[PDB]
Amino acid sequence: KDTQAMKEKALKDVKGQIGAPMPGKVIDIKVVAGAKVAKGQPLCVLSAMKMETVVTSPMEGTVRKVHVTKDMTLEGDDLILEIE
Amino acid sequence: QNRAQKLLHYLGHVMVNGPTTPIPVKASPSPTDPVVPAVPIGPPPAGFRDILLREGPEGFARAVRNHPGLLLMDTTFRDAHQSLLATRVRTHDLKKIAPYVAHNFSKLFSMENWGGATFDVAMRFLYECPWRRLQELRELIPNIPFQMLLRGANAVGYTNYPDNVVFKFCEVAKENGMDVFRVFDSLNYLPNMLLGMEAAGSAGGVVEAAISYTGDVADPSRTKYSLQYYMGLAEELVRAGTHILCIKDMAGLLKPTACTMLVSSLRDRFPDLPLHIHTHDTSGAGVAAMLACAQAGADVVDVAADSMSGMTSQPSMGALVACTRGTPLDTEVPMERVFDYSEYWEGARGLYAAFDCTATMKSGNSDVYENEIPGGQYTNLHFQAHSMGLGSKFKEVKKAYVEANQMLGDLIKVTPSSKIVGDLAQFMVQNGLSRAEAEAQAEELSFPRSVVEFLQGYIGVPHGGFPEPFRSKVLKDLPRVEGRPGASLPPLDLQALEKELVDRHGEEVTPEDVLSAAMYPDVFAHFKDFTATFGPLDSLNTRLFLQGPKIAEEFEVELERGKTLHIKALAVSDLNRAGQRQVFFELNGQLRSILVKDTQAMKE
Amino acid sequence: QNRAQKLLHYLGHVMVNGPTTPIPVKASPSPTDPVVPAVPIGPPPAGFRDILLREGPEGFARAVRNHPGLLLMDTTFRDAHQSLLATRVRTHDLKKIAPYVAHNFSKLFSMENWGGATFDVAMRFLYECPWRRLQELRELIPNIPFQMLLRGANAVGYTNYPDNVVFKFCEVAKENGMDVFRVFDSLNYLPNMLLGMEAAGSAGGVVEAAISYTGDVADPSRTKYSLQYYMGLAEELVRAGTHILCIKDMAGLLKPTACTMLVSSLRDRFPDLPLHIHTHDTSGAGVAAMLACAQAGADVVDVAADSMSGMTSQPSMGALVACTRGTPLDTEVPMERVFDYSEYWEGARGLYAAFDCTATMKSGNSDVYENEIPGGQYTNLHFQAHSMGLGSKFKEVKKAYVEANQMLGDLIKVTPSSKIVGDLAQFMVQNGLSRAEAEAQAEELSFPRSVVEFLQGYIGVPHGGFPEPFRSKVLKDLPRVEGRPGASLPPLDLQALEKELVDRHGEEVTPEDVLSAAMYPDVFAHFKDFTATFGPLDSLNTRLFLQGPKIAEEFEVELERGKTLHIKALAVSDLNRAGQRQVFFELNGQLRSILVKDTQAMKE
Amino acid sequence: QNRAQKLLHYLGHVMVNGPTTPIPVKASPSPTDPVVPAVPIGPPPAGFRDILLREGPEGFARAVRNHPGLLLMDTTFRDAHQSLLATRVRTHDLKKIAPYVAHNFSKLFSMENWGGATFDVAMRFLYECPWRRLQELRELIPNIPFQMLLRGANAVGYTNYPDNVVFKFCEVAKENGMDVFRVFDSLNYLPNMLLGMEAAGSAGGVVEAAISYTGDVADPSRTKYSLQYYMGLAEELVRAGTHILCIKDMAGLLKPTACTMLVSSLRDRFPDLPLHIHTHDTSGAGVAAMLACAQAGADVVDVAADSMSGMTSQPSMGALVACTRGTPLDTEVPMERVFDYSEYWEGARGLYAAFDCTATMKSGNSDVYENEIPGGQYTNLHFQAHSMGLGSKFKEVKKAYVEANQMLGDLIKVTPSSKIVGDLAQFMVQNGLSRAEAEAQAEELSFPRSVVEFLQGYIGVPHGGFPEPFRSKVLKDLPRVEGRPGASLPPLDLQALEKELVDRHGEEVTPEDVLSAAMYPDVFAHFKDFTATFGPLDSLNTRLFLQGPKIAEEFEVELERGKTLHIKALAVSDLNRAGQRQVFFELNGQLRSILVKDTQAMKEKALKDVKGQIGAPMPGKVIDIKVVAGAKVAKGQPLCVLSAMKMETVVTSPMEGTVRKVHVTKDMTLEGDDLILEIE
Ligand SMILES: *C(=O)CCCC[C@@H]1SC[C@@H]2NC(=O)N[C@@H]21
Ligand SMILES: [Mn+2]
Ligand SMILES: [Mn+2]
Ligand SMILES: [Mn+2]
Repeated sequence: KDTQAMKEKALKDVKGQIGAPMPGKVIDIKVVAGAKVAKGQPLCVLSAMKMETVVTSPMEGTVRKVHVTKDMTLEGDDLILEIE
Repeated sequence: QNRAQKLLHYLGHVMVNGPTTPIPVKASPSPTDPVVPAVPIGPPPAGFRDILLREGPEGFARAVRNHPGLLLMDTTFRDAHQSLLATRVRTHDLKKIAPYVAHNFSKLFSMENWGGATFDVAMRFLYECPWRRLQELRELIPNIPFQMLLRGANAVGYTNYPDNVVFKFCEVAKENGMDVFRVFDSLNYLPNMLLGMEAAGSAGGVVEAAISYTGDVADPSRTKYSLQYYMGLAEELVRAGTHILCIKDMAGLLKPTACTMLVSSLRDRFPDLPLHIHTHDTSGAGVAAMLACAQAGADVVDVAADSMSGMTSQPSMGALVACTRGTPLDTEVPMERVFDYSEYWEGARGLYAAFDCTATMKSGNSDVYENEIPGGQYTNLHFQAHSMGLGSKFKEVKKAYVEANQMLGDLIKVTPSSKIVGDLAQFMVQNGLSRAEAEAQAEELSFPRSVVEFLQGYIGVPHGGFPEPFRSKVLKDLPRVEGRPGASLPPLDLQALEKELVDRHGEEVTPEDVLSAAMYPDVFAHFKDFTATFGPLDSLNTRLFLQGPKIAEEFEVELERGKTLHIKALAVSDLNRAGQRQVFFELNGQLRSILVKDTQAMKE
Repeated sequence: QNRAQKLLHYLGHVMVNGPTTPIPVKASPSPTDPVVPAVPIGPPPAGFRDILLREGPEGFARAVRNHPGLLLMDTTFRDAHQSLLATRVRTHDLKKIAPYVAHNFSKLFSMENWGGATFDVAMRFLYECPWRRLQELRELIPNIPFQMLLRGANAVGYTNYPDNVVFKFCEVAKENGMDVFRVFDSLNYLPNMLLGMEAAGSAGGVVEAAISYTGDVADPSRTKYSLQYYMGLAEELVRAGTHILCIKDMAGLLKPTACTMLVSSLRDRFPDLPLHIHTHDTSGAGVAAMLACAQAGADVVDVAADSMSGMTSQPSMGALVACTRGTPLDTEVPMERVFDYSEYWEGARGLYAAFDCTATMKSGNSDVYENEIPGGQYTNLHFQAHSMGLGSKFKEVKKAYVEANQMLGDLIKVTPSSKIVGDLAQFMVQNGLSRAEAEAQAEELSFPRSVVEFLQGYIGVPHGGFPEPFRSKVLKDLPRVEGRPGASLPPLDLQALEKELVDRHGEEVTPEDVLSAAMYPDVFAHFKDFTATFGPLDSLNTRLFLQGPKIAEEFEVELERGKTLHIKALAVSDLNRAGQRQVFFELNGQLRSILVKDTQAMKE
Repeated sequence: QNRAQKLLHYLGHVMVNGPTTPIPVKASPSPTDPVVPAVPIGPPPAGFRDILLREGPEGFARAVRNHPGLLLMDTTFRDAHQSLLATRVRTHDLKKIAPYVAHNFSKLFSMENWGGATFDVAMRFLYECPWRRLQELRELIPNIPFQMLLRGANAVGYTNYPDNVVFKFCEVAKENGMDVFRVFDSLNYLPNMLLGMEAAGSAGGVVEAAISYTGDVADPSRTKYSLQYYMGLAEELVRAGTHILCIKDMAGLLKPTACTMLVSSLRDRFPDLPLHIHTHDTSGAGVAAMLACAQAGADVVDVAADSMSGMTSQPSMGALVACTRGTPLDTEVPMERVFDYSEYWEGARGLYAAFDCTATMKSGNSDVYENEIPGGQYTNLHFQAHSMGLGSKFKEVKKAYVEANQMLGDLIKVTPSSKIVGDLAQFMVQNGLSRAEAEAQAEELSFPRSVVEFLQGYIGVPHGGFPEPFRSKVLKDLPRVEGRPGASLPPLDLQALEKELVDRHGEEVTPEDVLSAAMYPDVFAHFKDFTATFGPLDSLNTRLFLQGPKIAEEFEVELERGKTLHIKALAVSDLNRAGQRQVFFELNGQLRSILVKDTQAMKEKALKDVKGQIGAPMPGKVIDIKVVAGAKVAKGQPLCVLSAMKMETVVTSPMEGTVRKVHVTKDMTLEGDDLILEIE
């Protein structure tokens, strides 16, 4: 673990998690941290090269926490949400 | 003291923060200057302007119809870069080759160098005055006629404005030295075209009514946009009085057999009416299609300099010239002349790497026949998918474009109809919606702005009507536009608007600025606002403009009004208290500095 | 695990030192995987090869003539990438869409997939056996005829070969799946193309004699490569007994009327003969030209997938399929399949960004009519000529490529003729010599090898001979040829090479290798040395082959079916005393590292 | 002001090329400035110089002798920093507390502030005039006597100078404010001392003859340098007519009993004679040894400011003052004053981090008892073994030093003799020669320059003699010096040297200068040439002098009698092709730029066209060498086979005749027009 460079974000990989498929700005705070997410519900909206994207879901259960803010730069896999 | 100051503050602001304008592809302006050929001193040879001003539009028209061999129009100064380089070409780079065109292309039917998106972006992304471009070119080319593209009822833009605005726009355009007005409407809505034609006509200057082309004429099993549709449309326009009739094929959907079928029929019906034809090369058949047009007896065809041609551009100027040597159809245009012209543009295009479509697009694509996306659009939507995405997200968008099209009634797709269908397309892919799913849920989905406005009547009436299964559900009784939008739309106070702009902008308001404000209220505000801070930027070369100078190289500024600034950029300091850097210049042998804020105290 | 140690060794070598082969344009292969369409199981539809196999070349010739409508050769597997991507396309990528081509293109006359520069480049740069490529695509495409480009006596090289080698080359090619041998000679020198013809005849392949085309047949004043010039040559080839006659337009010089002239006066001079017409699109007349050939009753035309066509390549297969619908000439190739094939090739094309000509060349150019530079060569000069000292004012290269033409007796510029003209101009570049300061300053100077060798008659006699006063002083006592190079050339001892190769380049070696080593003595040497060090890389993914793995990024590489290697690159160490870096990998969950040599840092 | 430009050209040269002086430790100065205690506005209290001026040296020595309690001489301004900070302390920093010492330290016997290493170090490294420093300090300290260290015949350099120049040195030194001349000779060699004494004598200053100390006088078994040895030597110097007598313990070798034994006995043979004892603290026995001297009745003791004491410097002032109170020895110096004096120096020291010996030396070392390296040498040799090399290679240097000392016949080691021993030690290690092995080979060894000059007697005759079987077969054919060197050395002109200084360095040349050029011909030359380019820099504060200004930092500077200069460094550009950088300053709010040269970037195959020579036709690898290197050629005959890729060029020649040399052999890539052959 790099403590020295733990002062950040996150890109949370393989297991059932929510990241950015497109590199863009963060616009939305749709779901509450701890709210019911049944069907394929929108959660987040990105904006790139004159574009806008709707962040998918196909996952059942409850949201852990939002990691994104507003007007946030997003890098790669990144940290939008977390479902269990 | 301010003038070179604002100029050094601009050049400084670039060096420290980078281009002030959006840089879509992350590449740098080419380091090698464009080769301008030698040009004879004195007057250019007789053109067609020498016959227009004297004999009048109807005489010009006659001379054109009588000219045995094939005539051409150069689109390099407009439609060409509007498709290949995002309309970014600046007045500076246009002027450098204007003299060469006057002296060597006297034989051109006309020269498209204005209208379409040039007006819009010159002010939005270039901070050049679109009118200044017009007059300065006009002063450098007396002999060849100037053609512009007029979006029928709305002049320049994508939304119908009051009728006086269009009628005055043309008056002024003509007085500033525009000759041929190519007038079209996205829907082929005859009332919207007539509006344009009248505004152009009554302003003096040649009226070229442009029929927008969709479908395939040589395919009889397609009945909506059939030969009998276009004939009849063309009937109505000729009856309404055209100087030159144009077939406008914005998407490159015009095949050879479909050509000679249509051109033969227009020649059938009107033996002595000048036919001007325009295509794009997206399908890879442009040259063949124009040669088929020429042979069926069309008078004029459009081309761009080889090095600014192909793909979503016009067919190669050289190809058209070459293929008619030793033919009754001969262009009589000397090939050396096209070589040197094309080689100028090879250099100029170089300067515009940041906007070059060949970042993503390496060739044309015959699938236009399926998707019907116009050249210009194809480039933008292509870039949007390949650039940020993973390549094959484009297949989905255009197969949703196809659906949006027949969803909205099977439309003719030019500006703004293509924006409308494209806006419906990108809507259906933000939410994984079938044509069948989306129109079964048409009642509530709350579609985008331009779609609801289209379905209301804001751009007029499509041939065939509106899709009434689908459209009523979207609208939930909103105020649908009755007749032609123009008349039922009170006139805009040009007098009032004059004074309105003055109390903040000043006494330095020419009547041209007014029409600019009338067309684009906001981007003209932001244009002057920028010009207020940095001065007129259209005198610099494009490398300097786009990327600023580089440390240690002396360069002279072609600053107008007869005074030359010698500048050598020396050094930028590192950041201070107030998150800025200090830029060091030599200015006419004097040591000078200014402060520019680094946008990094802006980033945390 | 020792076959995998070598793989790791290669992947480290790329990671440390950049790509092994010269990469001209400093760009990366795209991160997007090319889209391959789904294909139905079981056999493909029956193609022309079934008529060939069951009826011999004689029947195939007849069947092609009897097919009323226009037949096509897809050229994407060879010429298209030789022109646009410096012949770099690896087998891996060809093999992928091969099942698709098999199932969806049975209607093709043939597919060009071998010979030309692909032989040299495959071994020299791609470290692949070209014989493998042929056999492996053969197993995947049983129904479409394969087509080669053989340089006559020049074979797949740059100078003339002993008869026994050229003959033997065609035999084993036949036995590896070669169906059609397209035969041409750079100088149109009759005896030389008669050699390659019988050597192709003996093998039992379809013999396609090709007249190389220079000049303008439609131009009366050009009294060197006249309409009658070609007519004379054709009569001889038909009388020599070719199965199919081809016109090879290497530089894209055919204009629509020049086609109409030549193919009609050929059809009307040999009613029974299949006419195969080949062109490049560098001038932008390619489609129109080819459509004129079809109209004048050409049996077959050459095209390339849309995304691999245009500019210096072949004409769009989309366009000829499209422009031919609803016409006697209908190709009957479905448009939806043309889209898919092209779409795959866009994906593939991106993997080759570093070799893509469009980084410097953004369009075709009409000035081929001036510089007569062939498709392939118009790429390999400012994109290339990087090896000899880059490009710097390329205009001057060309304007002396034009002088070089007249300088060597005004020639048919193909391979290896054009190479010799392309070695003389580059020579004049770095030595800064004008044509006037060369014809006289001839004896007191030393030109390249290719020039000296051509002048003494190594690759044949040009039409009208050499330009004597110049020819004399270059050669100065050097021995001249005596007629047909092959005639007076001693046969190469192929059995003594056999035992050499076995004693040297590994033990058990194939007869194909003998023919590689014959064609290219030490390009084969360097190739066998490489694979011995690094193993067989043809199995490897292209992005993987060209730039290596992404650090931390897990991937799969199956060393040809059988086994699955899950690999992940981990880190690269600092430099050790011996100038090496250690490189760490995960191999099937197991930690593995190698010692590689850092080129840059190795100079002690 | 062309001399504002000269200031800037220097400041720019620093911040482009880094610390312009040799910078031994990779460290920068403190971002803090020394605390100067508040001072009274009037004239200072009357000190000893008032007595000296009124009574002469003979009177002054009486006043010293009669003072009941102990008198101190502060060495912070000279010896302290010579040991601790490679003598690097500049006039600027000394001037700052000059007013403070004047007012608060009137009781001091004298105040060592000149001579020894300061003379060349000022010019050689600090680029300032040592006379200017003396002069300026004299206007600042009217009341305390000044003291210098004078190396007898070697005056202020490292060998014997012509008689006349040594006398004239003392005259102009005296004339400048120099009161007390401490006069020693590295070998306690009387003639050289008498010379030094009558140089200072006839110049009018207080003469302090100084016996150099080695061995252990308390140790009966060590006969060579006995209490008798030293006793016989003082008696000579007293006969010669000294004012004060000094014991110079340069290595810190003096322990309590030995002091008690020596000073008490010197008090016996000379009842009322002022005894001035000087030691170094490098064995850790400095304070104690001095208290012993106090008790045995010494009149003056040498100390340094606390923050400049311990280790190889003098003993702590604070300690002697503290351990002396409430006794007849009492210095009567208030502790508050000592604290404050030291606190300034704690801060000043901080500026000299680049030169602080403490970077590798954190303690004294009792092994001085075995090796006997004087204070200054110890630390300026210890550094040499932990800095440019690492660690224990100093051990062997010390082991060789011990051996070298006895090789040269057991010597009193001070400058220059100590330098000699250290030069022979370095030599023996520099090529692995053990003592006995060096002895046998000395016949043809070729030793250092200073060692062979010594054995000729350029520096004189040591007590005992020259270790004989050695001396003879080193020199073998070289002139020796009999007796005193200065005796044969012709009186050096000082007016034909004046003419040259008028020539090389313009008209405005003082006589002070003359003696410097006499002392250090080449150091003075390099000195005067620096102050030509960059002007006088003795006015900058030390952080600015050594390190340059920080970017954006707004700072103040005055140039000797000229008004204030507000300055800001703004930026320093990239490199132009000439290898220069442009440096931008805000001068007086006005923007100014300077071109300066980048040293670090100053240290940054042939073609022949229009001649009979032959250049390569294309850029290519050489696969064949055809013509034998220098042989005949014919009409159009192949010479070289070149190959880039797919392109080859068989190199021909119409030029006939002989061939010169062959340039390239085999392999590596050759450029476009590159070197192949000449033909006659
Ligand atoms: C070398 O690496 C491959 C040869 C590339 C040159 C090609 S071969 C075919 C074209 N004709 C010619 O003379 N040069 C082009
Ligand atoms: Mn258009
Ligand atoms: Mn070809
Ligand atoms: Mn001392």
